[PDB]
Amino acid sequence: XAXVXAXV
Amino acid sequence: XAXVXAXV
DNA sequence: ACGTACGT
DNA sequence: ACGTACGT
Ligand SMILES: *C(=O)c1cnc2ccccc2n1
Ligand SMILES: *C(=O)c1cnc2ccccc2n1
Ligand SMILES: *C(=O)c1cnc2ccccc2n1
Ligand SMILES: *C(=O)c1cnc2ccccc2n1
Ligand SMILES: [Mn+2]
Ligand SMILES: [Mn+2]
Repeated sequence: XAXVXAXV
Repeated sequence: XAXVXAXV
């Protein structure tokens, strides 16, 4: 759920 | 992510 | 269930 | 002169 590199 | 010239 | 982020 | 960055 976090988006820092994918943002699921 | 390394920073040795840009640091991203 | 998911990888993005640069230049001296 | 090289890899760090999170939870809905
Ligand atoms: C977001 O909160 C989140 C948490 N755990 C994960 C595990 C695997 C893929 C994506 C995920 N996203
Ligand atoms: C994004 O591509 C990405 C990859 N790995 C991680 C590990 C820990 C926190 C955040 C991350 N983000
Ligand atoms: C940092 O770990 C890192 C890794 N690969 C990259 C590629 C392109 C721009 C920035 C990057 N940063
Ligand atoms: C910084 O500007 C920079 C440019 N190219 C590189 C190549 C290899 C290692 C580190 C680098 N840093
Ligand atoms: Mn991963
Ligand atoms: Mn987790």
